[PDB]
Amino acid sequence: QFAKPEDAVKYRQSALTLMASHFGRMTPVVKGQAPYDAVQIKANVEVLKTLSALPWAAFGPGTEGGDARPEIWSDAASFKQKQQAFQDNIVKLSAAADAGDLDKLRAAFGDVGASCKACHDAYRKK
Amino acid sequence: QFAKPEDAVKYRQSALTLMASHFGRMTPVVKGQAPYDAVQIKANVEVLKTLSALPWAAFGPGTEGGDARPEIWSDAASFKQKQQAFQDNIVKLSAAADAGDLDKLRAAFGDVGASCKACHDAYRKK
Ligand code: HEC
Ligand code: HEC
Repeated sequence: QFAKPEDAVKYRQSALTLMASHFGRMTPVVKGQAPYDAVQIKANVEVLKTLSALPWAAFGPGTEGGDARPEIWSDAASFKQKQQAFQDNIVKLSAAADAGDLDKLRAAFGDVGASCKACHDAYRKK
Repeated sequence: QFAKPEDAVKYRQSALTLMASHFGRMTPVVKGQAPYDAVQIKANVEVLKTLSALPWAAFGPGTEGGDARPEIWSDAASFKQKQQAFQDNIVKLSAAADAGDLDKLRAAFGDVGASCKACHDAYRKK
């Protein structure tokens, strides 16, 4: 759906921004600094699940640009493992939210955050 | 979820970018320039439905900025009508896609596009 590489870059940066916000806005809830409303968190994690599927198709071949490292494209399988692993960490968060289980939510939130870094450390330029 | 107005602006611009892409990528399909695959379009319109709910909460009071016109906030009810009307135009598109009805899809796509403009004409700076 992208006329030029720049369009893919713009898309993925926007998708990732919207993930930062839907993930990060739960930090006060996980920390207990804001109340835990199970229904609200369930709905927010559903949004996050949808968003978290979106960036990867905007790293198609030849879409070098932005802050993406070239290693995304020199080993396709390894980048795919990282995004798939990340989306499965989101599945754990979804299951916790759907269960209304705050302990579960906290653990999964931590693991999701670690997975965001795991990717950044390999694939995002400074 | 926004520390500063600038964060709300960044969010809504990213959400609207992702809507432009999920809407606009169907133009070749509606025109018949690309094949119509009902299952694919159903799934894409589901993404668009999720995205199309997201910008409006990032126009909270005091979030002037970007290319938003101030009239968003001097008549809250009228801006709310426009976003709600738009989301109901998306409902028509969703119903068409879920039915697999290409004629329906074309008509709804046109009406959605008109609704994007209807808002821009009142509420988006040049
Ligand atoms: C690899 C499988 C990634 C995972 C998992 C996550 N992110 Fe990431 N992110 C990645 C890349 C390669 C890039 C650079 C994209 C580019 O072309 O510039 C990024 C970028 C971001 C950004 C900045 C977006 C922007 O406005 O330019 C943010 C805010 C960001 N990423 C956040 C983020 C979070 C919170 C994640 C887990 C919930 C996450 N990313 C996962 C690669 C990958
Ligand atoms: C009002 C109810 C709107 C509807 C419906 C749509 N858009 Fe719009 N859009 C609106 C505003 C007020 C703004 C400016 C936001 C700001 O603070 O700058 C916009 C902006 C856009 C953009 C640019 C985003 C960016 O990268 O800065 C795009 C690409 C865009 N809008 C697209 C778009 C489409 C395709 C719509 C219908 C499917 C649509 N918008 C509806 C207000 C409103």
